Amino acid sequence: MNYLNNIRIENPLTICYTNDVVKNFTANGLLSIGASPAMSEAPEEAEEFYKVAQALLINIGTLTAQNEQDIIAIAQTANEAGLPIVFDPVAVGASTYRKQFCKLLLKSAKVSVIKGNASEILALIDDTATMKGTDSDANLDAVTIAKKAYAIYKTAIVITGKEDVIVQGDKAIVLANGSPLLARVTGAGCLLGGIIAGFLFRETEPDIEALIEAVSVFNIAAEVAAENENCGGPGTFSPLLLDTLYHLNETTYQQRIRIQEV
Amino acid sequence: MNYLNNIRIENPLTICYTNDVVKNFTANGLLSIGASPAMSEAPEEAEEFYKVAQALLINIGTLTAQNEQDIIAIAQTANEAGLPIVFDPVAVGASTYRKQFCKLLLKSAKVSVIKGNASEILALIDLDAVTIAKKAYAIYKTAIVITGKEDVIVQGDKAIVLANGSPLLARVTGAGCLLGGIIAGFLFRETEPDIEALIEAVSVFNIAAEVAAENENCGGPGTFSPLLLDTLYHLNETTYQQRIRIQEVEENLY
Amino acid sequence: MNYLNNIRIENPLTICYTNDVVKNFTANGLLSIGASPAMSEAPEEAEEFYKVAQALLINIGTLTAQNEQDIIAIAQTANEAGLPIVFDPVAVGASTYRKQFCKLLLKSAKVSVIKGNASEILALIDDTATMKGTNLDAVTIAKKAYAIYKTAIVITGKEDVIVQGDKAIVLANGSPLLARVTGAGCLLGGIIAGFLFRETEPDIEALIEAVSVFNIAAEVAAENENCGGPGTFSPLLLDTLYHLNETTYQQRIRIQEV
Repeated sequence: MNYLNNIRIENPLTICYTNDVVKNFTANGLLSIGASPAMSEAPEEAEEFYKVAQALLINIGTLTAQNEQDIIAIAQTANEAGLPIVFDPVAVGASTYRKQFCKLLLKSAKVSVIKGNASEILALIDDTATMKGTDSDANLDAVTIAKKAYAIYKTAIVITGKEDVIVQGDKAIVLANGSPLLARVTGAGCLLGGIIAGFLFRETEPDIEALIEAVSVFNIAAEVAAENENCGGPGTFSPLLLDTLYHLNETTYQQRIRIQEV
Repeated sequence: MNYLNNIRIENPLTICYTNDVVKNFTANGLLSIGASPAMSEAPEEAEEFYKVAQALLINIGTLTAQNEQDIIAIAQTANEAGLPIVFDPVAVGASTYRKQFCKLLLKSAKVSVIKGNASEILALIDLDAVTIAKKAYAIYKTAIVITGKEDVIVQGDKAIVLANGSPLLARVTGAGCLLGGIIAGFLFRETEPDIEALIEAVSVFNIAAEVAAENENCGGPGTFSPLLLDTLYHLNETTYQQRIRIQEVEENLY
Repeated sequence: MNYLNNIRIENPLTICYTNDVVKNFTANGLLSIGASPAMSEAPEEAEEFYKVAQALLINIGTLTAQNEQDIIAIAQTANEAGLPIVFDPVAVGASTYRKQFCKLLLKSAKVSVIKGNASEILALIDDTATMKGTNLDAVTIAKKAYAIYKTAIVITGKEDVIVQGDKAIVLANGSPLLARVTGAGCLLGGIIAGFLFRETEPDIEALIEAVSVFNIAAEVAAENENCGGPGTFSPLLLDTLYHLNETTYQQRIRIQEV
């Protein structure tokens, strides 16, 4: 756990422009691993915040007309500042509104990681694709979709699912950690977007190892939290997830990581 | 527990336009009973979302000028789509601002359930929850749920009084704003819902609250909230049937 | 615990205009001590809400162009209604945008408590450009701020500082786990509001009791045998606030004058 040690020591300022359902959970997840979250949404303070920040998360869960301009503006401010952007195109497949916005954003700014479930990333690369908010199952290959998305955007792609897929540069990786209770907790993937941002340390082209570690730290903590004897369900799980992220050590991480290339 | 089994299996898409204090808790309550919550607030996507959704919740807890037009617009889009609306007129009696807005909304769109406490519903129409709920039903021709010590439901020609739940619910900020969401989860795209679905929504919620508050690890309103979510997640037919408490009136008028 | 008993009995309507990360936790914190929170943000209902309310919290954690005017308007409405205001200038030192806004607000309205950490309050007074002839500890900063604003100052930190009228106090309760929970200080702003009972110039004893209740509850929660970290801490903090009694309070309070 190279990068996590550095997060706990350096306390990286991690800006989050995220959706209204998950702000509190995202901030508590970041605080638990030692990062310094800031949910700054005013374009007027983006320049000064971004100079000293290590990453920015943009998550469009609750996109409205009031957000659209601000989001484009702060993405551009981030590019000018060399601040890496993690982008979560939540439920992009569910509306033509979200598809058009995501297209505009990816034409207006370079992002450093694109993270979503299989249907979300599919809808990005194929605008006839369709979803609810959740992901169509049996999607074709998360691996094939991630590789196609990488070729199009030349940006690291993370596809979450039963198993998680990461594509960066010439490598593709499949990870197989976590718990089913994660899917019954509303912040989870939106929180993962924030955690990934916490691992970037101002690298606009992040090392795949940093992404692998972000996802594995999150999923291993979930795994362990769900095994706790006081985990009685999705309610009690969530405080335990945060405890487990706080205490996670090298030994547990190395014992539990499940990873495979190509 | 006819309806709850179906929610767990079908995973109904349940749109929530609700207040900024309760969004997270409402989404988690829904997820715990197997629904699929989506807090979509842009009128620009309402048409597409609503076509495939099973209900919409409108809760005005944190109503501001920025919400007013959007809410009226999406309620109209829900009506055009045949998507049932649950309406929570939060604190409508506390300001003329809310009274005027609720009036405009109910003049602009047909809703499928109106839910509040007694003084909220009273303030809508202008202690005795049953009478108030009947009066409100006559005016709006829409199912009324009034929450209180005992809960009242009026739909079509029936009125019912329910007596489940816990005092700790009143010391948790999401509770009733969550109940609005849960009820939306039980609608399955019926614009005129069966009273049995509303009875089940309310009883599931209150029975889970009862059982959560009896848990040995419940030490107060803090620990009660996670346990409430656990208990909604696990709630079974046996516990439901053992604990439900009802009282009742048939054949009312027009 | 004079004031806390009265909160549990009287159930004071406490209006919170606070940031989007902490609304729910602030409402639950207020509910747990017996207060009645209302997160009303429309200027259009402020006059009616404020007539019957006991305090207003204003916390600028997620300040945007859409908040600025509304916040100035409601502060003015609060002044006209005699409703006391607790003001949390979150991260004011981090941008010119926040510095200018906090200035505008404090030129536009009289607040009843100003709460922040040392570097927030220091940035407030450094930007007033009044401190001719001015390392600095919290006590000195709080006194400098009091002289400028003539308004109770609470500075949170390792030890907490309160300055009201001619007294300064240093408190030493709490837990490090508080710093690892995102609502905490923003919640303390709301708890302090809950203790004001419509006093625009609150007695320092009320402010002492607000802060000590909060920090003593945090202390006890963190000792609980089911507290395994910042996650489980938060629900136990709410439980502890709900059950906190006179005996625990008197046993644990740690307080020193100037």
